[PDB]
Amino acid sequence: MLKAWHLPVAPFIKEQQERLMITLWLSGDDLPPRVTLRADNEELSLPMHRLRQAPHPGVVAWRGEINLVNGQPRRRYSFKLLWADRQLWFTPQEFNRFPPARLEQFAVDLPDSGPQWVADQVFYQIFPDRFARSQGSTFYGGDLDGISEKLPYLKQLGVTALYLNPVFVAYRRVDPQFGGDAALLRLRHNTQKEGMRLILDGSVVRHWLKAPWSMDGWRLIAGITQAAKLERPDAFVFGEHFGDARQWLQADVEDSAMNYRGFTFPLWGFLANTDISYDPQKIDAQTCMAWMDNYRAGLSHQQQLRMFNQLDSHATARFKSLLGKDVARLPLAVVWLFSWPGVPCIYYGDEVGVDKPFPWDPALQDGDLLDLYKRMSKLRKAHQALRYGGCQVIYAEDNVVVFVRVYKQQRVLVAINRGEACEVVIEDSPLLDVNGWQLKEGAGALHDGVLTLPAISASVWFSR
Amino acid sequence: MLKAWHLPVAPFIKEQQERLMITLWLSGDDLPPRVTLRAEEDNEELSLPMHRLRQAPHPGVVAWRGEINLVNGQPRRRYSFKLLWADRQLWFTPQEFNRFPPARLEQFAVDLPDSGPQWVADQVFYQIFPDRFARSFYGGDLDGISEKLPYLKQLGVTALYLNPVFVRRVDPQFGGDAALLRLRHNTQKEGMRLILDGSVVRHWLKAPWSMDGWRLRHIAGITQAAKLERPDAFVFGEHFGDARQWLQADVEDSAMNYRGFTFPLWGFLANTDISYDPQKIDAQTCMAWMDNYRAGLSHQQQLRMFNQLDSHATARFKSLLGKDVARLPLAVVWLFSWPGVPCIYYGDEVGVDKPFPWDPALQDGDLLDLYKRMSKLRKAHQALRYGGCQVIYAEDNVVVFVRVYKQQRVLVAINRGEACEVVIEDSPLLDVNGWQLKEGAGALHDGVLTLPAISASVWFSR
Repeated sequence: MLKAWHLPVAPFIKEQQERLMITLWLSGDDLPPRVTLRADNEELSLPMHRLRQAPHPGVVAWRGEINLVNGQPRRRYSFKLLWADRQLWFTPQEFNRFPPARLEQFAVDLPDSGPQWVADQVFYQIFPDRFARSQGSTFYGGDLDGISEKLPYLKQLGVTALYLNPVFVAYRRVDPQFGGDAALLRLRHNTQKEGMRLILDGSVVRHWLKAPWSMDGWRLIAGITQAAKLERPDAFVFGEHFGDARQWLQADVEDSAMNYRGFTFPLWGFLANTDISYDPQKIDAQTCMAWMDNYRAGLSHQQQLRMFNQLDSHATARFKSLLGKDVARLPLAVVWLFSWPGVPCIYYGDEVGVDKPFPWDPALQDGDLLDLYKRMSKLRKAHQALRYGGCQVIYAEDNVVVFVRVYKQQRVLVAINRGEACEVVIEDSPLLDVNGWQLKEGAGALHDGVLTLPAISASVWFSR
Repeated sequence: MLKAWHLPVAPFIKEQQERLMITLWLSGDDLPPRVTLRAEEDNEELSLPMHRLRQAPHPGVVAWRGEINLVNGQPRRRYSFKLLWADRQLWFTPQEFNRFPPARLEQFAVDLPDSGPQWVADQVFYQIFPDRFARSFYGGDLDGISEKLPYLKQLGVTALYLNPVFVRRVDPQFGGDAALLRLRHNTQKEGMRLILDGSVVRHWLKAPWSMDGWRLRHIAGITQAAKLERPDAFVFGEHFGDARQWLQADVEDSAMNYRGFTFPLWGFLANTDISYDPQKIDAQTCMAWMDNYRAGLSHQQQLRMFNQLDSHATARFKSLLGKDVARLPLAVVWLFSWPGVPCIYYGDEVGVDKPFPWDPALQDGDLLDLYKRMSKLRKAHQALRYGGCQVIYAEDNVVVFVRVYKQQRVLVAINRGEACEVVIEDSPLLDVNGWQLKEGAGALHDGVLTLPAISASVWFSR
């Protein structure tokens, strides 16, 4: 049977001078004697050649290249496999018998003018009134100076970036109940001292990106983003879209979006049987991964890496409550939040099991859930594949999802099981052709092509 | 098994004051107790409750109705259907059922109000390369085109597309600007539209030129300027690839529908593509391809898509068919029946595969009659101009779809191979008084379609 592999990341792509080297892996019995790379402002049919060296047993590699001197920075491409009498397309969504949509090709941004720092962050979203008062009707009285005082707690959590929502009285002034502008200036100063980024909910845009405010970005069209980039070239401008944000992302009017359609609601469906309307969902692993892969396909690799992933937000119920009787699935969602492409965003209180003022008393905190959050941010800070890697789903059937993050030689294997304990046969795969695997999270077992997965579990292996 | 029908056209939609009434048809054994109309989308996704009607519109069909308030929101009304059971949900979309939510830009869509060029759907276009058409360099000129306007009227043409015309200045080898002005006056007297290939945008839509449109953010400014001078200007682009991003942002009115019509027919009928790479496309894949493209377009946009078998940038379709040239009348029936406006490339109607053959002894007379017959059928039946389109059957060699408009139905059957017979499922879209065959030699009889070899047949509901 014909198989193919390509991820818009090393080892499948490589820049060399002004040339983007692209590699396709194939396997099967009736291999195409020709493959063309379908890719300067016009659609081109670029020739590929077959390499002499098999990259993996039973795999032939084809290589082509795009000239980067001329063209828009977003490099779109797909693979046109050619036989004597027919053709087949390879895309981010497997094979296609008819041409893929232009906006559903593989894509890499070269050169990349997006905010390079976002992929390295772990964001924390704060509703200031309920987080921390600095040492009422519905004003609990927490403020920004409370946040400053809690910067050590968040540093220990793995947090590197704060997202404040709300901030302003809604030209633009910080709410006096949060400490006013003077408290915000202190919070900027203190997060800089801790190496933490700071993002505010919203030329007003340029003013708060100016010194001495020097905010790292805005949560909000293209004119706003362009003005934001003029004041601060690495400003992060992202949108809160509950629906399909792809049209905005595909026109580059925002750097990223809070990825409800591409991450949150698929997991609400697969893990909590519900959706944004609290209508019932009966979503198996096949459908969840088709959904998530279909959304991703419209995004360049760099865009995917900046997508804002969250289990819940100021606008939704807490995910822990949404799981209801199936609250044991919550750690599965935490592993997933930190291992899927994009930047994890923790809604304040999720890490201590809130389901309402933050419980600073350690006896009202779920310490095991808190430990898991610390472990995932550590694994993510230590392994480039969880921050910069491509993502390929290996297995999606009923209760079990298995995908691998791919970056240079590094592989991170993730196995998610929402149901009873089981064993799952994983076909031999050249993406999984490694020395061995080190189990670093979870209690699953990988041995002789077989995954042994405990009931209601998530497991992470790293290639050695 | 669950079945569903909806086309963004009457009898499924109907405007009433400032409300858009939407109807969904369902059929099957485990029907959803609830259905939600998921609408608006562009600003504020809304969940609108639908209720069930007491009258079955067709045997075995339950109807659900909801409504969108048209007072607020952008003119493009996007929606889809969220079928609800106690434990699960299912989406109904232009591409049938989906287990997860459809893309926002792949929902049903109607333009209300429709500010696009409403006259475009009523046209039959004729694209001329002026040097090879008619002398009054082979030496053809625009005054030659004027002299041949009776011939083009007899063909059924109602709109001319000149490519090229300019050197900007009208090329002097064609008669210069004066010959084009006479062609504008002569085509206006014949009621024919005139589109030129391209600030200069406004100059040619202004008097005394008063052209009907142009062939081309940068495009958005060009389109914005054309509409300011002439609100019914037709601004469309020549896209060989996927034009959806430009159309879904309204920077152009329409596109030369290579991705959505031409190349699917090249694959299915002529086994080739724009690169002349081999194509092995059966009816299932061709119809999935063509329907996948349309789903990214509103109904009004689809009716304006520029359909073509070939053009100045391509080989003639008659030659691309090669040994399979008997399929050419199939493509002509399809050109005039698929959603969009047909564009005839000069000489296709007389079998050009090079100066135009004006000697009736060098013309394919039978192919000419078919063009005449199809343009008369299109001009006489609104469903072929304003109707929705539902693929009924698409397997291997046979394509069968229906155009739907109010009570009118047009059934089209295409068979690229040997004579065969086909079973057509009962469909509430084909539940009609009876069928009148008006083109082709197919036969419909008690659920059986008998399709002659390499043929296309058109029936009309009576």
